[PDB]
Amino acid sequence: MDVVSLDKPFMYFEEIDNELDYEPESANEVAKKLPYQGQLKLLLGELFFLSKLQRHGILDGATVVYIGSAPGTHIRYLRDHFYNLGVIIKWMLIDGRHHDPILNGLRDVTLVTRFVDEEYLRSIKKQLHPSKIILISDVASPSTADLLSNYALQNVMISILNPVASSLKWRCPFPDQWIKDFYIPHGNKMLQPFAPSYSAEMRLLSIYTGENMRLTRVTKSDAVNYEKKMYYLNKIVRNKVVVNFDYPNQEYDYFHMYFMLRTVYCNKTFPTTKAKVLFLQQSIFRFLNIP
Amino acid sequence: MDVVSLDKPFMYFEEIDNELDYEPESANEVAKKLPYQGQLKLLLGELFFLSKLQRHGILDGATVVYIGSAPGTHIRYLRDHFYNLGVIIKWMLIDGRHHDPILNGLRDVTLVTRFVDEEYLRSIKKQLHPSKIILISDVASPSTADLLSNYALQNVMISILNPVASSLKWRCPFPDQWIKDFYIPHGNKMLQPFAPSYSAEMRLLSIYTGENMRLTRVTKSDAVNYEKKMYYLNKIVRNKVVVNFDYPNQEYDYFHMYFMLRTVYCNKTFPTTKAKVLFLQQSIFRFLNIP
Ligand SMILES: C[S@@+](CC[C@H](N)C(=O)[O-])C[C@H]1O[C@@H](n2cnc3c(N)ncnc32)[C@H](O)[C@@H]1O
Ligand SMILES: C[S@@+](CC[C@H](N)C(=O)[O-])C[C@H]1O[C@@H](n2cnc3c(N)ncnc32)[C@H](O)[C@@H]1O
Repeated sequence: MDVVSLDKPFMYFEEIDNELDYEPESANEVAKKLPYQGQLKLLLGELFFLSKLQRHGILDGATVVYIGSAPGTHIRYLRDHFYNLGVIIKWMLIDGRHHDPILNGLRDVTLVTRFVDEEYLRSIKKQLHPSKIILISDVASPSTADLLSNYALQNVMISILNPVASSLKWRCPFPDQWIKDFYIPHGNKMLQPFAPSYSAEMRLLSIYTGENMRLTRVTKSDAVNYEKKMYYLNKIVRNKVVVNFDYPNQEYDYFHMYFMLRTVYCNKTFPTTKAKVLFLQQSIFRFLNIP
Repeated sequence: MDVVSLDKPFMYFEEIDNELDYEPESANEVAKKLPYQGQLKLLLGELFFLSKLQRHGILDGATVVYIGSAPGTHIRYLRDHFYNLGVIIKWMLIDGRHHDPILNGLRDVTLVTRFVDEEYLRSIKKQLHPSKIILISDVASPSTADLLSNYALQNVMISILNPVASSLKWRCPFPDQWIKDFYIPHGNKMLQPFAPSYSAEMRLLSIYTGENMRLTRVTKSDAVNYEKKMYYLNKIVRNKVVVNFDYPNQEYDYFHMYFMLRTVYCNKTFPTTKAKVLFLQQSIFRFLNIP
């Protein structure tokens, strides 16, 4: 067995303190070990993100515009959670594809069937006015050309919508398929437990203050660094069993999930952080039909 | 006479502490009172800008890429000044129109006849590599649509060229002809003596550190503010004779010019700041054929 003792897991990309030469043969390795693993991956990051905004008092009264939301099965759990806590939020789910019917019949959630473009964004901005917007983007079409197009659309979402905070999908293109340098919004690069086995995707979390918009340049050398750091995390780190982790599941991903869930608010009071997390995790897995 | 005593002039937009309702009839008022006033306006701001970079030690060894440089008569003076001081700079002057022949025959200055576009920018970036770039942009085609296009090209210059510093042309569109909000690079909004009588144009001065690119949003309310502050400066302030200004010319514009010129370096040593400025001003006017 691959045992180890750790204090805390890597929460952000910036914390990864080691690298490994990427081995392309990793691509043919099992990518997922859980049913609905993708909905789980998304639920944990968005709960982590949204719970943070709650702490800063910027969630209540906001309209959450989620683009690239279909099917969005996991979003029902998110909506229920904050709704049951007494937080007032209006959800606007926009995708060209159709959403899970469990999302129907809620006065607080609007499902829209439209692939957004710059023009459409301006239209709903006029519509939403003057509500505070929190943007979540999970749009996917990829090639380097595809990625750059998605990232270009994401920067457009922020400039037009002018959100108070955002969560964007972020995977650096492969250095060997570099096309050109580009800018992405400045923000924390949140790591994702339960991401595919060798995925280099993370979630860019930003909170906007004033009229300012700070971007950061990404070059090929940056791309080599992403590739090596993420390959080290996937190949070595995520394969560890954290034995000093007092929890029914000691796999690194559960250890990493624990640190995200411990930041979540519940109505029920728990004697220990361990009780709250086991409870939230049980609740999340039951909702998603994960044994 | 319209007399007054002032400590210092307004150097940046942010210093303007008053406003006036813009009177559209101002547009038919005499815009310029000096021959070659536009070359003078440009020379003072670029000398001010470049002399600052010299102070920060970021001028020597750089390549100055000036887009929208034709005819560029005043640029010969700029080139001579730093050249005579011993600073090593390569000038690259790009415009679809033709430059003043006084710029020919200098090994340190390259004249290019091309209207730049995004593709061309990438091409000269590859060319210039690995020289440090200082960008100066004076491109003009305006309508609000025209302005937005120019500003969009200017942001493209920065993202592709990735300069260490930049000077960009900046005039906020009229609120009554608003089309849509846009972002401009963050930087000091340098005011310009000898600008047309009622011009609301300034020069955006930025110094870049790291891979970061900070932008700022401009809305219609911002546009109303620009219009009123600049109209107050043009109508009231620039029409003053600063009597406590010990100088052969007490017009506000000369008082404002003095503060820019006092920051310029000369080989010749002067007993007083007044002697240096009178000398530089004499030199500048003689070069431009201004009495
Ligand atoms: C990875 S899937 C999203 C999964 C979703 N976030 C979830 O919770 O199930 C990416 C999605 O982005 C959507 N998409 C692609 N381009 C889009 C656009 N311009 N507007 C809206 N959605 C788009 C696709 O239709 C697809 O449903
Ligand atoms: C106000 S004039 C510039 C004056 C110049 N800075 C001087 O020192 O004399 C604006 C100029 O921008 C140029 N211009 C317009 N679009 C351009 C582009 N895409 N590439 C280069 N120059 C362009 C025009 O040809 C014109 O010469």
